[PDB]
Amino acid sequence: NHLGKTEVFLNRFALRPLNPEELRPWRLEVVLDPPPGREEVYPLLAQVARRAGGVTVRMGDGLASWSPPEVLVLEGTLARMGQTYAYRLYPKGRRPLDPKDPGERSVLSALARRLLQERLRRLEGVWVEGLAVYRREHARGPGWRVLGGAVLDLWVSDSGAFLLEVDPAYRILCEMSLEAWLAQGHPLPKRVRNAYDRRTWELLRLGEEDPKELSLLDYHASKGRLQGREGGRVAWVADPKKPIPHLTGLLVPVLTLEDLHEEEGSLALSLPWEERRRRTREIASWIGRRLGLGTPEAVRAQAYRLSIPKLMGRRAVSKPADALRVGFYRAQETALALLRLDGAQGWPEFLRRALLRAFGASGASLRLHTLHAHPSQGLAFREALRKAKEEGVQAVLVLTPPMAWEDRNRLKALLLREGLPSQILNVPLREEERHRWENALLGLLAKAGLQVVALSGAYPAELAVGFDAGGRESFRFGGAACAVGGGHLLWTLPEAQAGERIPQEVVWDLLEETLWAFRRKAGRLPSRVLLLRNGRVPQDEFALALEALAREGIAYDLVSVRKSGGGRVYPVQGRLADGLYVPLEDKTFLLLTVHRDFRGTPRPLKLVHEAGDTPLEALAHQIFHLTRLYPASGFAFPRLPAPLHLADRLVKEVGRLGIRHLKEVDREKLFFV
DNA sequence: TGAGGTAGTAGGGT
RNA sequence: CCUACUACCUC
Ligand SMILES: [Mg+2]
Repeated sequence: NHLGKTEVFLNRFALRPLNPEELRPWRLEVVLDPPPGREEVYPLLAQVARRAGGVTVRMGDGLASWSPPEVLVLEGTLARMGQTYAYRLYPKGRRPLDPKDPGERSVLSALARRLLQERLRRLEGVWVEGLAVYRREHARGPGWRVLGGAVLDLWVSDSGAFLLEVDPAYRILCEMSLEAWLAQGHPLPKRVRNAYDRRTWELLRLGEEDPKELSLLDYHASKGRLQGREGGRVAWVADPKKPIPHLTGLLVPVLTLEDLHEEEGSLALSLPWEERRRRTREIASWIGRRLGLGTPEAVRAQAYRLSIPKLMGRRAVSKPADALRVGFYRAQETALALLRLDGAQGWPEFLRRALLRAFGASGASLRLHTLHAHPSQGLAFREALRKAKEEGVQAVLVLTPPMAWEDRNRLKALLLREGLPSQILNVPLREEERHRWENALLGLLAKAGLQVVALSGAYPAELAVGFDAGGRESFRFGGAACAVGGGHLLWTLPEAQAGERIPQEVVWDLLEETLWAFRRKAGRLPSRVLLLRNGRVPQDEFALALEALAREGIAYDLVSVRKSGGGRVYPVQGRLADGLYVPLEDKTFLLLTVHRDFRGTPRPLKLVHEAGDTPLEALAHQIFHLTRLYPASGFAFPRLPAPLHLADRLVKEVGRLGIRHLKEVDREKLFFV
């Protein structure tokens, strides 16, 4: 059925409906010299849009502006990664822009963004950075300070009305010159900024160069930039590249959490949701005060409390860790090997037992083996592994002191090559460090292929598969996928074959390889699948996949999941509740999969039903439950549903180790967690 | 390498 | 929007 109904506020504020003049922006035409180049045209126009000044943005192969064509710089010259271009703008009249047409709507909103940006630029006595305005001094420290404000946004809606988005944020500013910053003691400025203006850079190094040798220190003097400041050492900055000689005294370090890391105290940049809601309401009211588009009106929305997930081990469990005592769901016979990289010998008693306590409490048996080779023994080590694999060892638990990145990846790849997933557990280890080692054991077992916990319930889709791209914007250069159920997890790696196969073939490739591995492990071929992707890549990339599912007669649902851009969700009454579903413009909605502390504010996932007929609540419900099926955590659930959280980790590990043909590892052994 | 969350910054004329 | 890292917490 369905439960709960609640009302919430979105960190959005409704404003004045667009007036006739805005709905029909002026349409300018751009002429370049020399011609751009097939791929350089779009960004080049964006650049002319800025160069021409005013509330002007790119619309198609030209600009669209809200500023009178007369105030814009109709001619000029701009450079791009070398070549410079002369531009010409020809008013081509006015063009209505239907808000109902997402695509045209995309331009009015772009203009709304430029309009909002323009007001901040003329704001007095407030630090501005893009669409963020910082209006209050929060924390402090030697030479540095922290400002508080909000990242802002403005866009036109379905209805054709303005929308203001406000999300509180903190900014880190240095109040000390690079010369004085180094004096103190601090080191590396990744980027830096002119003490006199705002152009940020990426200082390369400090050159032991020429006092005043035309002139460097004179140039900065031919402007007074240097009067009463003491240009220090020769510093070569950078831009997105010429070496632009400079003085470390006319530069200000751009700090990160690091610089201010070691600190003048603990530093909490997170906000409990009420304080967060409080500042949003306030700043929204403050900006609307000088935006002149009416009073911002908090948009409310209907929310629904989704039914909690029934996480089942052998008995009922509240989190994965608890199955170590209750027993796991179904459990195979298994064997694990211990590999000690320090100087100790066997299995730590409390570990031996915990495993023993977990397995006995479960059905089947376990055997603990101990490898007696050392990675350095080379070939003797490999035969030792081949030999462990022979007697049935399924996964290796590695006790060792913290390992350097590359040593770590070398040991894992080496073991993986002999068909052995491994789990590292850092050796200075006490029995009281319950969380750390119990988590390690959860991983080891998962790597062994054991289904520690499963979902007890009913779901539209029998198989759920998450996809992640090998090239960030497309599956052109391969990628990975993972699938959860019965519910037994498995990974899928692309068909090894190189270059640029067609994207949709790579995708369909992933899905068919997943549909197969499922069958050879469940003996059955799912009747309905839930497909999950990130939204980063097009969608037409899943076309071959979709109708392939058409021929085999299996039903589907394509749902995209965004980690951010979901804004914020606050109740009108009561406390933030877990398992919150919030419908928006349709085919899309919000989901609050977690809320686990009160020193922070939850970040809703934003989803889009891009294909399929299953009802949105039904989608929300399942995607929420998939969230409790990650095996490697045990003390806290991920925000992303298991399938996507797993695939990303798989894509990460693939790159970190150097996987091509993981040929001896079973597909239900989550070697990558 | 224990791992999850919320956050801030790097990153996609001199 | 995505990644990366970092900090801060939490189990
Ligand atoms: Mg792991």
